[PDB]
Amino acid sequence: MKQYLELMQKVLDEGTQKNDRTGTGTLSIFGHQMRFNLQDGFPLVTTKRCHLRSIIHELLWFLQGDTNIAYLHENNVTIWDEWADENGDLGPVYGKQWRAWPTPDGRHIDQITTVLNQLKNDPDSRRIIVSAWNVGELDKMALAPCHAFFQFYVADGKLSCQLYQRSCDVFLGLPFNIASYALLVHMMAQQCDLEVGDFVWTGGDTHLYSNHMDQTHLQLSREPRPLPKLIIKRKPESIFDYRFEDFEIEGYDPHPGIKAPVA
Amino acid sequence: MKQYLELMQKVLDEGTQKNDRTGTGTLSIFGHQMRFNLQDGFPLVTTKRCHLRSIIHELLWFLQGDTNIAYLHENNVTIWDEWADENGDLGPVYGKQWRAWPTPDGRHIDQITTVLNQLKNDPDSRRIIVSAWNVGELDKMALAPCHAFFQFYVADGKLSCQLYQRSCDVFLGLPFNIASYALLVHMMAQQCDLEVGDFVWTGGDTHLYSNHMDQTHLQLSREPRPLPKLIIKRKPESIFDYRFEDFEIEGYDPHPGIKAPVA
Ligand SMILES: C#CCN(Cc1ccc2[nH]c(N)nc(=O)c2c1)c1ccc(C(=O)N[C@@H](CCC(=O)O)C(=O)O)cc1
Ligand SMILES: C#CCN(Cc1ccc2[nH]c(N)nc(=O)c2c1)c1ccc(C(=O)N[C@@H](CCC(=O)O)C(=O)O)cc1
Ligand SMILES: O=C1CCN([C@H]2C[C@H](O)[C@@H](COP(=O)(O)O)O2)C(=O)N1
Ligand SMILES: O=c1ccn([C@H]2C[C@H](O)[C@@H](COP(=O)(O)O)O2)c(=O)[nH]1
Repeated sequence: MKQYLELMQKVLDEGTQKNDRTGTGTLSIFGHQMRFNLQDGFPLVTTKRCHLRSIIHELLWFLQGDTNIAYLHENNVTIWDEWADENGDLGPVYGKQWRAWPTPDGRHIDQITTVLNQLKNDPDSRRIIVSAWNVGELDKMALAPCHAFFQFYVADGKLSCQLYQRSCDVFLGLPFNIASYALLVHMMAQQCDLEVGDFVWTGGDTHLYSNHMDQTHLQLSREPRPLPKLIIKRKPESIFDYRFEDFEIEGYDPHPGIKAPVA
Repeated sequence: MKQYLELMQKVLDEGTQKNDRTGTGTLSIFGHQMRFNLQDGFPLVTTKRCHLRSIIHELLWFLQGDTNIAYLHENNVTIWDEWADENGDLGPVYGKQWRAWPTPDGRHIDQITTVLNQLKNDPDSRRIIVSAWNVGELDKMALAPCHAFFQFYVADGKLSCQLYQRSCDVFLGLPFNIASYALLVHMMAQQCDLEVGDFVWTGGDTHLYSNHMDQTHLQLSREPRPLPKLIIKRKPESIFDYRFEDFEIEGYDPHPGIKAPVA
């Protein structure tokens, strides 16, 4: 899409050389914001064929609160295979903090139910927030939360959401992250009987990897196709009762899928 | 400043009439970003006089891990009076989280020290985060964090920082928040022997209170003056050894102040 391609070109223009946690090399900028009005369509990248398959399972996996990748193995999702121990555990990563943030005094906070209740009872609150950044349990996680903080906002009957992502692999991860949270907004809006508003994406270290130039340029050479439309074919009675087959997409006619060496 | 007046202009031209926790009423937008190059000048509003005094004492009060306003009283700083109890306590707010985030098992985490070592030993790190949003203790705070979590970034020997502000009182709060965090960058950069880069301000619910509109129209009718220069007379032993006598602002010739009620 336009905002995505424009970000890639900005990294090429303003990016600085910055070695990463392994020495692969990136072109990096710090501080970026994008806005996706979900009324115009679902923000699924079209300059390369993407798939919601692993995005849906991981989101549902997040919402269940289980940080064991068992569910992903049963459904043939592999994005977490190289980070888990033998048990298949990742620590108190996203799912755990979303549903059971542990307190000092031995309690647990279900942030998802709090947000949903806030959106229903007090949609004007400026405190409708979910944070995966549990400073006290970062050392127990196989990976520090990347998309670690998002907030909801209601106005004119439209539900908006802003995400803060401390680190962004532009070519590989960003199309995945955008689609993931746009899905969450649609799911949250449906359970709150609201319309969808804007998805705001905010990034910290936003970077292209040195070995993604050929794939970047190939994608830049292509014109964005019309955005597709999300089709929820079934309305669950709970935000935690969604099923993989509930989600379809129409009018998604992308360019040939682009493949790079993964993470 | 240009960026500040532009945002104030943006709220008036696109804000939504929202009611708020205080029953005052606000014009509100959601999702905004600003950048301040700190080598250009210190970002202290000029279209209305702002008193750096209270700002400095507040930041030095944060970096001590203290949440009692007793220190703020010693220097006639009253910005946190309407929210403290008789003993001047606000609860586990910004300071408590910065210096001693309480874990579930019982330990405490010093985020200021943590970041200072990350910046010195691993400046390429993309997870240099301080967070004040402690979901496990929000119910104990007299007011949820507004400047809720920020990220540091190092490139080309320059130190940058991005803040996420879930809620922003554009007229009263934002000028303090900007100056406050820009001051922290100058201090972090000094202790890490780095130059100052950008302060990136990101906002969630960004709004103007209904009883501030007349003051806003007055301020918008003024032109920003050249930014002043911050001077730090000394190099303290650490980030926590700063004194109010170490800072001095040079070239700050603002328009006359504009008084307005606090909500
Ligand atoms: C963001 C995020 C979640 N994540 C997590 C994740 C973890 C570490 C990372 N590390 C790096 N360097 N970049 C990444 O973006 C990255 C992403 C993902 C990781 C891999 C794929 C992936 O397999 N991409 C392939 C798969 C193609 C397909 O079959 O659909 C691709 O070519 O697109 C997707 C998401
Ligand atoms: C952000 C932040 C810190 N804070 C904390 C704080 C707490 C609750 C709030 N509540 C609301 N609705 N708006 C605020 O911005 C706000 C700010 C401040 C609070 C007041 C002033 C203030 O009274 N400013 C006057 C000067 C008064 C004085 O100190 O002499 C001004 O000139 O505008 C400044 C900062
Ligand atoms: O540092 C700060 C402290 C808080 N505020 C203002 C913004 C809000 O208008 C107010 C707190 O309102 P709430 O959203 O919590 O209900 O204080 C601010 O702008 N900066
Ligand atoms: O949701 C995610 C998770 C990870 N990454 C990418 C960004 C980084 O390049 C890499 C993680 O490396 P660190 O930022 O943690 O060092 O994975 C994403 O883009 N999105």
